Amino acid sequence: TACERLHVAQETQMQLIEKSSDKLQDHILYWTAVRTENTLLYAARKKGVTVLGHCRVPHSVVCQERAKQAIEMQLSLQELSKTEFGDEPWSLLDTSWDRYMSEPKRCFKKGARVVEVEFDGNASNTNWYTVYSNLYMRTEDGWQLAKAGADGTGLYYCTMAGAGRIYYSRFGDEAARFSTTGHYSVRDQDRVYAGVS
Repeated sequence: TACERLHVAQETQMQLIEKSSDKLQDHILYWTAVRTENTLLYAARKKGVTVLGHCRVPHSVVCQERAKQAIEMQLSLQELSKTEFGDEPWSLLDTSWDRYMSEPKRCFKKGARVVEVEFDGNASNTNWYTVYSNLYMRTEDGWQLAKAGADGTGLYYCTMAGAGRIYYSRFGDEAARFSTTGHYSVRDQDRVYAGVS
């Protein structure tokens, strides 16, 4: 049974990845499959199984972490499907671990654009940051929408829990990291901001 189920997990993944679904149901299924695969492989290592089928089994610490990662993704998305946002189009990329974990950590986000920070006046010292216009956050009152954006101070987001912008990344601090003057300017699209840490 362990092998059969393992194949089902792996087959579900490879197949879904080729689909590129809009349905959130499918992305829950994807992570369920990853969770299954890695848990089974974890259990196999803890019995001293080094090869299953004719496939080396990854070290338990690798299986465990991927299982943990898939667990969080799965339940998070299962919680999401139960809200108003669960009806929207959701992609594999919107549903990626890398998306979830990028800035700000541990929330879902879609609607991307790039922001260009230039330091010191040097065109050569230009960084690109990704703002996501929509953020989907787990809070004590459950999941709810937040809207992010950029300004001369940093990248921020706006929830209706407080009349204010909550910055998660500050350009002045980036200017400290990467610049030699403190001076930076911030191109959005048709907007340039300028600041000094």
